[PDB]
Amino acid sequence: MEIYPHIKVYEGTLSRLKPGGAMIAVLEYDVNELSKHGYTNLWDVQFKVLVGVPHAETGVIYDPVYEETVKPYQPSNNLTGKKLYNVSTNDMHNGYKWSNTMFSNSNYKTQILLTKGDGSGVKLYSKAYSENFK
Repeated sequence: MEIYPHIKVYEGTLSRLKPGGAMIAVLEYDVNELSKHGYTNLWDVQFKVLVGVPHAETGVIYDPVYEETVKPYQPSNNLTGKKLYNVSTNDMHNGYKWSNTMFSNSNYKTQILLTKGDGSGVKLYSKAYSENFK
């Protein structure tokens, strides 16, 4: 008899930061680095998506023109010492708020803030990104 090994087919949508659709950020952090900044339960986290202009010295968008709270999708399987979070804005259901704002002004950037579930904790920022995470 012919052999059919177990094959998982990965399907889905990887990261997108483009006009006309939700931001999809498939982000991987280091567990050792999260644990160090006080992240004990990697499950207990909230994300804010910040749209605006970053501060020239710190890189933080302190006065976002738009913010959005996102409950991530968390893949069950992770590379050793890594932690994936899939952070996707609610554009499809909210009037395309994130994309319309982000791309209403070519100076604007999108920055992703990780905190604990209730907003506390050390604030862990992504780079303030341009289109296509540049």
